[PDB]
Parts: sequence; structure tokens; C-alpha cells
Amino acid sequence: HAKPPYSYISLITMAIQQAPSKMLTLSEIYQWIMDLFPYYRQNQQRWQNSIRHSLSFNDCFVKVARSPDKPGKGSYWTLHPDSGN
Amino acid sequence: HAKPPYSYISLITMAIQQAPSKMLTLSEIYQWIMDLFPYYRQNQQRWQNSIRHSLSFNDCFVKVARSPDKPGKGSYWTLHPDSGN
DNA sequence: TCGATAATAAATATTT
DNA sequence: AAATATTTATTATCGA
Ligand SMILES: [Mg+2]
Repeated sequence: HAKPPYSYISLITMAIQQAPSKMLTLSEIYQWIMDLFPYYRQNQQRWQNSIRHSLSFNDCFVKVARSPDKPGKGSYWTLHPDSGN
Repeated sequence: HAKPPYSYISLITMAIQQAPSKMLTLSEIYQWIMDLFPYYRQNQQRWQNSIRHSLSFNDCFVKVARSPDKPGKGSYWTLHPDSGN
């Protein structure tokens, strides 16, 4: 397919918004984007770099530590309170 | 009632995509945006100008004339095939 | 970080 | 008397 119009901030925001408890890991963000948008099933090394960049660079995305029981790869990412949600 | 992250291109694309006929008039685009995003119920004079600019400036949006037997203000807008979706 | 794209703000232009 | 459509420049923001 062709590239959808969504910015990386928009792609991440939509992924978080539909996520159980409005939290998901980086790899879950990757998977949601690829599941919904066939364009992103390729050039993964490039756009996933852009995803990681967008999560860190923008204050609207906030890191949340894993639980001590069921800890794992990466933290959860969520939306900052003074966005819309 | 906070500003959603979506670009004007993304807002228009989403509005058209959800239309039963896959086409919307300009005023229908305005209404869909305002219905879904309360933020856009203000400053309509500004962002609706931006909507019109985005519709004309981008080739992914293509104008479709009303039938001669059903005239009115403005044409229908839809997504062009030569732009993916 | 640097190159690309979006968006704000107009005047202009078309049409009902 | 208006909604709609096109166009240009500039500022802001995005993204490779
Ligand atoms: Mg967007």
C-alpha cells in the first residue's frame, strides 16, 4: 500500500489510545502500526528509528516502568495528562 | 476539547474514508471534523481556511462535480487513486 | 541535525 | 452576498 498521511505523533497516539489501559511497549507500537498500515511492513529499520525518536523527543509521550513481577523488554509508553485524554 | 495531533491532510482523509460514498462536500468535511473533535468548534474562520488550502494544494484530493440535476454550493471531494488510497 | 513538509495568513478567483 | 476554490509567501513543525 501507499504511505498513510499520519504523522509519527499521530500514529503513536492512535496506538496508545486503543491499547488496553492506554499503555503499550515500543514493540507493541511497531506491531500495531504494521498490523493496520501495510506500507510500514517494509523499511522497518528506518521508520522504527523515527518512532523511537518521536517517543523520546516529544513530551506528550511518557515512559512508564514495568511491574517488578512481569518485568520485561522496554517500558510502557503512554500519553501525558495535559494532552486530550 | 484539546487539539488532536492530526494534520489537515489526515483529518480530510479520515472524513472522506468514513463517508458511505467515499466522497464529501466541503461543509460535510467541516461538520465531521467538528462533530468528532470539539477543539475545532472554535476559530472556524482560521482552520476552515486551512482545510480549503489543503484540499486544493494537495493532489491526493480531487474535486468531483455535482450532478446537473442536483446543483448546490461546492463539489464533492474524494481521494485520488494515483495517490494510493 | 539538516532537509522536507505542514500551516498560517492572505489576496485572488470561481461559482450559486 | 456568500460559500467555495486557487494561489503565494512565510513561519512553524516534522522526519530521515
Ligand atoms: Mg497526522
